[PDB]
Amino acid sequence: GSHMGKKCYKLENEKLFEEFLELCKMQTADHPEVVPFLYNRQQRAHSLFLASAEFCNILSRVLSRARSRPAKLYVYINELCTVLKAHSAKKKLN
Repeated sequence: GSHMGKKCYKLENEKLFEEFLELCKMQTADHPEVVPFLYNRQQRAHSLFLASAEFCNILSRVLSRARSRPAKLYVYINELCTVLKAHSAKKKLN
C-alpha cells in the first residue's frame, strides 16, 4: 500500500531475524531444525508484519534476551515462532 500506520522496520526485522537466526545456529546445536522452523515461520508470516514495528518490538525483545539467556533461546525461538504463527499472511492454522 502506502503506509502501515507507524514506522516500518523491514530491513531491521529481516536483519534482527538473521541476527537471531545465526545466533540460533550457534546455540541450538541440539535443534538445527529450529532455524528452518524459524525461517519458515518468518517466511510464511505477513510481509507487512515482518516490515512492521511489532516484529521489531518482538525481535528486539527476543534477541536481547536471547544473548543474555541462550537457555531461554527456545523461549524466544518459540516466542517468535508463536509471533509468526500469530501474524502470518496466509496461514491455515499452522
